[PDB]
Amino acid sequence: GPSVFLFPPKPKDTLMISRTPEVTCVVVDVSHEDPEVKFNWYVDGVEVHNAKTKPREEQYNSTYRVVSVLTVLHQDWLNGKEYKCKVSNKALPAPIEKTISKAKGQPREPQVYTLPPSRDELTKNQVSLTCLVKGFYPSDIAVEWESNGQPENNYKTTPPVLDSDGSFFLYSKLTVDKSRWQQGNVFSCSVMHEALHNHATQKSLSLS
Amino acid sequence: GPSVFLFPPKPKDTLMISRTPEVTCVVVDVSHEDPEVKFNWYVDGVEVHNAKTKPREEQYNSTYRVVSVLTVLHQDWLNGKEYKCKVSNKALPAPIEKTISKAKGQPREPQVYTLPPSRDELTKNQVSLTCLVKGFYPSDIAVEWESNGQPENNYKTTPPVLDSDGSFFLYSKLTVDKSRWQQGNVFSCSVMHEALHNHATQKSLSLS
Ligand SMILES: *[C@@H]1O[C@H](CO[C@@H]2O[C@@H](C)[C@@H](O)[C@@H](O)[C@@H]2O)[C@@H](O[C@@H]2O[C@H](CO)[C@@H](O[C@@H]3O[C@H](CO[C@H]4O[C@H](CO)[C@@H](O)[C@H](O)[C@@H]4O[C@@H]4O[C@H](CO)[C@@H](O)[C@H](O)[C@H]4NC(C)=O)[C@@H](O)[C@H](O[C@H]4O[C@H](CO)[C@@H](O)[C@H](O)[C@@H]4O[C@@H]4O[C@H](CO)[C@@H](O)[C@H](O)[C@H]4NC(C)=O)[C@@H]3O)[C@H](O)[C@H]2NC(C)=O)[C@H](O)[C@H]1NC(C)=O
Repeated sequence: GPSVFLFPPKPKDTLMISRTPEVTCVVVDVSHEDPEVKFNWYVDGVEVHNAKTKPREEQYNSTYRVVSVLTVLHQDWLNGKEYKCKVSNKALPAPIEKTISKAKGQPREPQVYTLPPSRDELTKNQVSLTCLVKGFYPSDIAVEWESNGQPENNYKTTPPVLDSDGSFFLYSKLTVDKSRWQQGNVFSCSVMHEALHNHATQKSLSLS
Repeated sequence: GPSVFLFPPKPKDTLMISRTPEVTCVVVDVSHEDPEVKFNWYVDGVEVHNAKTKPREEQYNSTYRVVSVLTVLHQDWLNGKEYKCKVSNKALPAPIEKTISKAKGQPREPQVYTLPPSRDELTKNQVSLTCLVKGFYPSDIAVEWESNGQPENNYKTTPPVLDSDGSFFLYSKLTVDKSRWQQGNVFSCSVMHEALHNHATQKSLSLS
């Protein structure tokens, strides 16, 4: 028995005109007893034909994996068009279909509050910079830390949590040496989201 | 063929003498034809017999569901013992075993810092109080907010996120009326983890 998993593009990919957002249809456990598969693709039902079926990853525990990949228009995903993936096989007397779309609902723009380190943390050598990103919908989003135009590396980001009103929040924690913070370096939480003007915003953080 | 599931106790259960931790073994998709199942329980390979086995329950999908519950000792779970669940049937060629234990790995004491709201958030009629809880292992943990010994409610907490240095961090966000914050009310983030003294700590957050 074989299985399908339909996969949404990256946030950053659909929000940046430079990039190529992609729907990743995934079939796992295609045995050697019937290794040939097929893919049909649909956009509001309309059959499309710009779909690269990239072969054919092998696997450790004696399984396989055949993945199709459809490129998509940024404003066709953002408008919310449903992307259907008709999979076909001889090991399946009926086609398995799997459909996805962007989270329906009114897009709510993020509020972004950066947060200084705790007085209690200045004891240590490194120090935490906190980024509150709250009130957004859908949950698709991108955060990055930077300083003086370059990225920061030691940052980590929580997944987005369903908040009480029905929007989302998440936090980001950039870790930097107490020395860079006290020296007066300025840092930025950078947020990419669909309901932001120009799909992005940036908040500053600096010990004045 | 039937499936077996093995669920650990809640974190709070294994940190509080006041609570009773337990391991629960659920078995779904038990046939109507070959319906009798049998639990044998092992703790570090030693059979135990204090396991309680609730009566079979016919599901609205024509399959049966039996549950076995084993009461474990607090230190036993904390000392990282393996609990094995051996489920038996004739419909099975061999029994099904499932085994579970605490996250092996040297435990780490959570650092807990509370951060006030951004100044930019005082325009809203509610405000956001933040609890950073970082550098804890294992990732089993519990985070309550409260004020004047009474619970709070309107809070949401992130999942624990794997930080760069192998430990975990999370954020808990308590949302209060701006008036309550500004009036000088003091709030508390209480935290439960195995690596804390008395398995507990609280941090205060007030305006002054
Ligand atoms: C016939 O019916 C029964 C029951 O259906 C119910 O009753 C009938 C009458 C109808 O009314 C239905 O509407 C109603 O739903 C069906 O039984 C189901 O069978 C499936 C598997 O086929 C089980 O899936 C597993 O679910 C667990 C989580 O289950 C807990 O949370 C559920 C909500 O998500 C909740 O509904 C469950 O009751 C259960 O509740 C927990 O209870 C314990 C003890 O009682 C308690 O300690 C907890 O507090 C409580 N938890 C919660 C959240 O309330 C899920 O975790 C499993 O996922 C693992 O396995 C998946 C694939 O099997 C995998 O994809 C997942 O990622 C995950 O994989 C694991 O991942 C972990 C960590 O990520 C890792 O450590 C493991 O290695 C890895 N394990 C493996 C092997 O994968 C899993 O999805 C349902 O629980 C079960 N429902 C019930 C109520 O029993 C039955 O299928 C029906 N038959 C048919 C064919 O129709």
